[PDB]
Amino acid sequence: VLKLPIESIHRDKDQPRTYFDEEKLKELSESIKAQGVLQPILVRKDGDGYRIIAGARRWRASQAAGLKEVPAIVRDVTEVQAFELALVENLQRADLNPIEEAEGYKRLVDEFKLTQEQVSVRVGKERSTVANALRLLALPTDVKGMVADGSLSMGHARALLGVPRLPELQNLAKQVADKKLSVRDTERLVQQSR
Amino acid sequence: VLKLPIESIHRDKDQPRTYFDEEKLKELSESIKAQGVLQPILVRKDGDGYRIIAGARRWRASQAAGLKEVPAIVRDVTEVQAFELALVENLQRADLNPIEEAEGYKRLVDEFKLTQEQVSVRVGKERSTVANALRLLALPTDVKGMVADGSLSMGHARALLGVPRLPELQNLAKQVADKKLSVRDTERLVQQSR
Ligand SMILES: Nc1ccn([C@@H]2O[C@H](COP(=O)(O)OP(=O)(O)O)[C@@H](O)[C@H]2O)c(=O)n1
Ligand SMILES: Nc1ccn([C@@H]2O[C@H](COP(=O)(O)OP(=O)(O)O)[C@@H](O)[C@H]2O)c(=O)n1
Ligand SMILES: [Mg+2]
Ligand SMILES: [Mg+2]
Repeated sequence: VLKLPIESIHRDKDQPRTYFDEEKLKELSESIKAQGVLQPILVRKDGDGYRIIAGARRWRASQAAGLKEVPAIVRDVTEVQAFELALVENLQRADLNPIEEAEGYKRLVDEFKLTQEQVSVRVGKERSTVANALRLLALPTDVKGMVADGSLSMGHARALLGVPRLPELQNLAKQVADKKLSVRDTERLVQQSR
Repeated sequence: VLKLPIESIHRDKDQPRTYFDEEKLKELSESIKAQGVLQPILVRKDGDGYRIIAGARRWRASQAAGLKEVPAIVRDVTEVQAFELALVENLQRADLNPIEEAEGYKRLVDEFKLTQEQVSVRVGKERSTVANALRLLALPTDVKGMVADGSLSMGHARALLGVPRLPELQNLAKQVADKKLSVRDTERLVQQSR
């Protein structure tokens, strides 16, 4: 694994990704300041330096963070194979579900004795994201199960935390998931439970 | 570039991820048979070998594909930092939207002259996934824009391809997105437009 001078790397004009969410890029950059770039970018020799195969976000985020080098693997590949590698890198991934994410933050706090502030800084996420994820874990087992398997979104879950009675919360959760009610619909029903 | 014997690596029992979707794992394995493991797994020295920091799916999928070794980067880190790295690796990523994915497949076919079969094999995706993604691109610009920004899911879009009249298709797409109609609701609506 090389450390390539950041100035020697330029973008792939044939890149599959067009839009770069600004906030997500900033979060990536914060994680880089905390941990460095964990996974080397893939590049190929091109012109006066290297062109990205896979790693445009790591590259841009490293630039924003003011790094002088980025870890890199130099691949000797054709143009068609470079494009296949870019797609494979992006598409062959499975995200943690919201409960797995929440439990991750909880382990850093409970087992490793980090504050929520430190979690936020060390992983590169907003304080609200960390706080909200942690509040999900107060929900009953069946409801967390619905958040985990994606039958309830994070939005749905945030609303349901306002139901005072645990029996009633669980019944409402089932209804929202079963009828596939929108997040706004769910908010209204919680206020009635009061 | 370090290649560790696959049997010398064992799982972190404090890993943040418990459940592995079987089909996603098979897809990962097929991509590995086609391209190898592109991003080295992160490990630390542990007992008589190495424990995964990040890369349990790559490891399992490499096993399933019958590889004898996996590329790895050996980190000397604390247990708390290892756990932070695992979360960062998983959480600090942005997926291609369904249109970007579809356009990727289309470039391999149109520019690089692969068949759909070869795309499927070389990227590790099911034939149905590739075929369905490609069919999305026949939709009008405004509707693709809604699939790209997530106002319409892939399911919604698949239904809308059956609308014969282009004016009617576009109006219906806007209505589905605006009223946040379910996929089943949308199917019914398409049938009486024939
Ligand atoms: N043939 C392949 C396919 C995916 N990958 C990478 O493997 C990682 C998979 O991420 P993941 O969160 O689903 O699974 P893990 O292997 O990190 O446990 C991504 O960084 C993909 O870019 C690879 O290195 N080689
Ligand atoms: N501090 C960090 C944060 C994320 N990553 C990795 O950077 C990749 C981000 O994937 P991405 O598809 O969002 O963007 P690219 O950098 O691949 O263009 C993931 O493989 C993350 O695990 C890293 O190597 N170091
Ligand atoms: Mg990428
Ligand atoms: Mg991972």
